[PDB]
Amino acid sequence: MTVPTPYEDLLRKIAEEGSHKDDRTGTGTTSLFGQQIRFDLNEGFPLLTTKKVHFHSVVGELLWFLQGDSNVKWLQDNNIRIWNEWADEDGELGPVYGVQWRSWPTPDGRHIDQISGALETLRNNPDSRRNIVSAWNVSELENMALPPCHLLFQLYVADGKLSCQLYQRSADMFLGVPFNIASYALLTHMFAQQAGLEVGEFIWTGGDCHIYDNHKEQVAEQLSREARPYPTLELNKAASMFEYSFDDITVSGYDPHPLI
Amino acid sequence: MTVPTPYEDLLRKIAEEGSHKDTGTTSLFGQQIRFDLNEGFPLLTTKKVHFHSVVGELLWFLQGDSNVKWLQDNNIRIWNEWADEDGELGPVYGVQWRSWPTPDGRHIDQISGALETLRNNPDSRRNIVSAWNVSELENMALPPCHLLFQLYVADGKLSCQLYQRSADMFLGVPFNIASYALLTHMFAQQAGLEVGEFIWTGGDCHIYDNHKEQVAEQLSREARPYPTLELNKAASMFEYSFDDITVSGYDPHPLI
Repeated sequence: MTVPTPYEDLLRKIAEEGSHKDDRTGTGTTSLFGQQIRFDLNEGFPLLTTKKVHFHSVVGELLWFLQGDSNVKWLQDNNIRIWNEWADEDGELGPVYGVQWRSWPTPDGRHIDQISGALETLRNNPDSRRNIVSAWNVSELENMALPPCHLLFQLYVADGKLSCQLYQRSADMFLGVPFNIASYALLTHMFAQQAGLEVGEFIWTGGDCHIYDNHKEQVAEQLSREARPYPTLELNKAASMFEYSFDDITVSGYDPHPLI
Repeated sequence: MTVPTPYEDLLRKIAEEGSHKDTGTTSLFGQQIRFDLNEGFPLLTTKKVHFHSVVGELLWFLQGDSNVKWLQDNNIRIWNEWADEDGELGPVYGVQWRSWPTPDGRHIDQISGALETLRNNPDSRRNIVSAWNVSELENMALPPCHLLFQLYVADGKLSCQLYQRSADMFLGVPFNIASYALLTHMFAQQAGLEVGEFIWTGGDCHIYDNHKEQVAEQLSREARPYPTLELNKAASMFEYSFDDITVSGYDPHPLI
């Protein structure tokens, strides 16, 4: 009854107060800098209901991040086409997202697995104030098809509940952001579950938060709609952070407003 | 017009709503403070903040040298406990800002990069500076707290957002706010831009039990208007001095 809409509120605020920039290469935006959206994960899985979000794509991109794979193959073979634009002829991206997550290179063999590291500190030292995972490796940036947008996150535990905050440097509010949210919300459910914890909040923090001019009307229509209760995440405990699979991950009671 | 108190606002919310943890703390996670830099420099008026200390740490970050010696000669003791017998910290903040190392033995000057991008590509969405070099953490005295920032320009105004993973609310954060507000003023001045907002975003934001009454007293005081920064343009980012940087119309309540 009046479902919280912190994503739609930001969308709305940017449209009303954002600054307009125009290139003029036909890529006009209105934007705000340094904004935040928070969800209480216990009150529902934050897959938006004011338009449809393709959960299968969310799920599979995350799984692929988690494998440490710079090759787009497994994605194309599950009909996720998101990265296709950026791949070189052999399907390679250079060491984007999951390569940094799983194997940030040391000068000397040479891999730091931030994800195992994060989970282990969850288990042994949940009070840690340095439980952070970063993809923003300044010296590896030149090798990536492009530098990471969702670039760093931090874990936190209070009263047995796991919270996660994301720093995202650039946010296409209409197309990109609903996917980012679902996807880190799911990551945090994966951590909590493996660490034997409950879920707290997902906090999304944005740098340049922009609505493309070419999305003006789609935004006004999304914004004219009433939110429905969020769905609920059905997550089957895989053996480890790296052995989840599409079959473990469903959302139930998902009731999105129709296109467009 | 009232005086905006977003730092105190958050200080009060954590004291009221944070959860107590055992050196015990009370904390909230993922909080945001923002200042409009055109409306005053955010050096707090509800208690005196020692500016010289802020200025010096920053000038030292910017010089990229992680030896403590130059801080000591300028009367700042704040890094002494972390120093080794040689006054060496390992490659903390400024070594990363000025020289994040690459595998071929070269290095990246993120500050000059960031200033370049302001001058030549102000709209970039990748104007980032990071000190969170995961493969270098082993060698630092201490992992960076204020660990990454981003610059953004709109309507000829420079904004800056910082990500700080750990925030000693009573003691550290007032130094951190003034420190980055000043840094953003420096960037803006070297790039011929005006100032927009400084946006401080914290992870684990805490009040130590130790400070309960220091905090309560702070929270009982009425803010005076913020001072204004006086910034004499140096010849470059790396050439500012103490003499270039003062504050005017600073009317704080007393030290706590």
